[PDB]
Amino acid sequence: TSWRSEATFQFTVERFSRLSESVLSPPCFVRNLPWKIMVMPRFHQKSVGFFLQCNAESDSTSWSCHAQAVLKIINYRDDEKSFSRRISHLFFHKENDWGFSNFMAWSEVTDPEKGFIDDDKVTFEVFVQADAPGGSR
Repeated sequence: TSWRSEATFQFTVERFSRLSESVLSPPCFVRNLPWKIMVMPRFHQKSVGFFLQCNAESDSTSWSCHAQAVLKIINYRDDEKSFSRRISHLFFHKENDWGFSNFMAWSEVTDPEKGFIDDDKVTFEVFVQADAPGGSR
């Protein structure tokens, strides 16, 4: 099941408005690699840093995964309004994570009227598709 080429997994960050540091989600396996969502506030204009991390703990320096993904902050009210952005990147030991330091504006995601924050909880979602070595077929 960890050999799959794609997957969609979520990560909820509680007490979000108080977040003053980086938090990391448990791994989700795709192409036998552990993928994670990394979140953190970035700096008077504050923004949400949202990144996709792949196999960062590995000592190995010969692994690589070409992947495209949809980094999305879910909107509890109107899904049509779920905020998402796409990435494409070659993950490997020197660049094991990719995303947006200015994914979205802190004031907007933490606005109780915008639909992204509920009971101070914000949910992140990532749909990732990764390649893998194989024959030409």
